[PDB]
Amino acid sequence: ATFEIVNRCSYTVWAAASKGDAALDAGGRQLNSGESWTINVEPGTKGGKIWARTDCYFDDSGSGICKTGDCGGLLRCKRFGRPPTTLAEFSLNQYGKDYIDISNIKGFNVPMDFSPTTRGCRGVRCAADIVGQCPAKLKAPGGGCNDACTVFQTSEYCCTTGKCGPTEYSRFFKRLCPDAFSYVLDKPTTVTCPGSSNYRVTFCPTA
Repeated sequence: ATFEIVNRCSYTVWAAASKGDAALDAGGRQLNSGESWTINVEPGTKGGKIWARTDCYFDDSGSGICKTGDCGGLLRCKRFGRPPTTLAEFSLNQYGKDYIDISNIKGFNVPMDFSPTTRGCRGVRCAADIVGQCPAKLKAPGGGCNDACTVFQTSEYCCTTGKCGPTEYSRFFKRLCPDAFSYVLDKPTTVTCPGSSNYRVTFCPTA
């Protein structure tokens, strides 16, 4: 499957692609404003994620730090990134179908559009100014808007027991982005696509 990752932001982002225990394709790359990076994702990939990292510094060997979405200081991600991270999530070729979504469960850093480039389904988007409107207690100093589980570490926010409800914090993410998961047990906003679809992830799809 092909994923074109486009940075429409006015600032540089460091794209990352992982399935949690391994990089997807190169796993990461710098994207200046307007740049596109095309990756190949193996059919059958389950639990794949793409996100943007901001304010990164890497040396000649691909080791450094990012203010948002840092994946253990590597340019090439093998693991998931440190919150806040808006997430493009996907599971491919799952009994003949692909499943995609955008999640705010790990917070928000960059607005994003996640759409198929092939026929058979619609795209998902979370493009509201979540950072600008972020409740005071969820504001991340490094940038971005943290989810309540990351900040407070409670069974209610983290849905530890699988018995949680919406909260004042999850309702804020849901209000600004109704098409993204706001908490673990949120009503699914997953989009079903034909198996083997191709996609585009656009950072800052509107501005």
